[PDB]
Amino acid sequence: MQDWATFKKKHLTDTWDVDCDNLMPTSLFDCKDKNTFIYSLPGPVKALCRGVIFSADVLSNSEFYLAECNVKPRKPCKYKLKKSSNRICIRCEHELPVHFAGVGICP
Repeated sequence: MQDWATFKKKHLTDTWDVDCDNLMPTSLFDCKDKNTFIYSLPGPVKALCRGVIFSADVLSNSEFYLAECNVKPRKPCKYKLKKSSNRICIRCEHELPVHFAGVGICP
């Protein structure tokens, strides 16, 4: 369903501060409930998946900065930026984590 390019705009970012109020109303976000970005390059991040071929859940070993966006309640598609430091659990296949399993721990 999703690919590495989707996870790129979904969890990969090239800046700590992201523009969520402008991307949320697009066709990629379609006004989602919340998102979680990471401050790092796709070379070393995807390098972790370098070897995975089938779908599997992996948790990042290195902690990076995370710029997430939560849609405030009782508001017409309004995002709020939140910065933090932690690892992420993702489903990787074909050496590309396309889905987000969770953060810190994986249920």
